[PDB]
Amino acid sequence: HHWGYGKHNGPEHWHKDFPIAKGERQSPVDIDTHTAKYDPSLKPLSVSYDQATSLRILNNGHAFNVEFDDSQDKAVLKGGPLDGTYRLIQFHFHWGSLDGQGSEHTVDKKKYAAELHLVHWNTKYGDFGKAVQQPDGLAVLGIFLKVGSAKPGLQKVVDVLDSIKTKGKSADFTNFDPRGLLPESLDYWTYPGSLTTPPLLECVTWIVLKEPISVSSEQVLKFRKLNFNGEGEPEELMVDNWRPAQPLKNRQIKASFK
Ligand SMILES: NS(=O)(=O)c1ccc(CN(Cc2cccc(NCC(=O)O)c2)S(=O)(=O)c2ccccc2)cc1
Ligand SMILES: [Zn+2]
Repeated sequence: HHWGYGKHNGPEHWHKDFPIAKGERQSPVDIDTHTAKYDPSLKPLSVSYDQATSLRILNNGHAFNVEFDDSQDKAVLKGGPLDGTYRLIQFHFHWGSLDGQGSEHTVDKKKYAAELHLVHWNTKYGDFGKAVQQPDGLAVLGIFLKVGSAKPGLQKVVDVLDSIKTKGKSADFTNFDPRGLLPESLDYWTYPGSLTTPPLLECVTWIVLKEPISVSSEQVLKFRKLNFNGEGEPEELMVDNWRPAQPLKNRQIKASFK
């Protein structure tokens, strides 16, 4: 009976194995746009993905991960609220069964159809596993998806999903450029939080972009054809793999923009 997004093993159950689920800096959160304060002091955000080296795509039974070579400073995130250099290790998404839900963060209680998480680790801790034990170990760049026009830079991802339908399947996924998943503006909100999946470690600086990307209904339909189950098991569509908003507690959300 391991964790997931079903009635019996979903977010409201996670605290029994992962008591930090009820902690002081859990994610996601609702971003109240009127309460978030412009912080002039946030340096520029620097997204340097020109040398990114993607390797593989994996269905992990919860989402799919696009994995990168993080054994050198190739694809890095710096600036904004961050001290030092954060290396891109993977990206993944969370999405809904319907276009009216799927994001983890919300904006004035609005749910987007999906949310992209670009996951980076602080190089001062040497490896990802050491980084997640630190309060400043990770920086996750979160990007909302709305349904409208297709995202050209997403299609290579969409077209490989048939080959990783079930849990534990992977495929080679070289030469994929994550710059094709960014919106025009890098205006953002930031706050200290957590992983949104078990083990729910309180190690993340969240950087949530204001501007959503547009994807087509055909693109998100292909996400919803993935499976949570393994091969030769009853089909469970991979949908609604999002944690709802958690209490803000003693946190302030800062805006990079006036
Ligand atoms: N949603 S999010 O952006 O907050 C976020 C969530 C989860 C992760 C990473 N995963 C869990 C993890 C966490 C800690 C240690 C280890 N291993 C220790 C080691 O590498 O020695 C693994 S996962 O299994 O790839 C994964 C699971 C579900 C959906 C997506 C990714 C990163 C960011
Ligand atoms: Zn995530």
